[PDB]
Amino acid sequence: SHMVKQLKWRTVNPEETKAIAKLTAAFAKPGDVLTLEGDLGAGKTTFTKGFAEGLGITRIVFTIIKEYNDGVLPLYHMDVYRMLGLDEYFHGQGVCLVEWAHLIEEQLPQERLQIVIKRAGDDEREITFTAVGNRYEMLCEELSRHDN
Ligand SMILES: Nc1ncnc2c1ncn2[C@@H]1O[C@H](COP(=O)(O)OP(=O)(O)O)[C@@H](O)[C@H]1O
Ligand SMILES: [Mg+2]
Repeated sequence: SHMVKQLKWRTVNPEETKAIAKLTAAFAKPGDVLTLEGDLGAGKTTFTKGFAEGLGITRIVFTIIKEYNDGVLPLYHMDVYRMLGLDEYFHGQGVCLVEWAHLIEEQLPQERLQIVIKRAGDDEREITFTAVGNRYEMLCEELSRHDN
């Protein structure tokens, strides 16, 4: 392929993972699409809870789709495990956070921010952001300048 830009974090506890998600949500825009990958127990739900908190959402954060409009931006959290018409959400005006998105690769927009959470060694996690498209390179650049 061509080159992709990435950010990579290491987190040693779920609060650090939530903090990264909170930072990311602060700079999301309509209609961003974030895919969220990682093995069972890696921390995708944990990430998603922190993302919702970063949008100012105060409730749950699986039912294929679930929607939140109480924040600064609507959040369409999806868990496509297992296996349409998702296109209205992807081109909506909120943020789509798509867990296990690779199970519906054929339906995804070409551009997205791919988030992968991997277990590394101890109880630790490595979270990689991969920008696919100029919008998501700009998002990652904003996150890097505002690294708390
Ligand atoms: N650095 C970390 N980031 C996220 N979760 C962590 C971390 N370290 C330990 N955990 C624990 O791993 C589990 C992740 O659960 P969950 O987010 O539901 O995983 P998934 O949604 O990927 O199946 C939780 O018990 C969480 O507290
Ligand atoms: Mg999950």
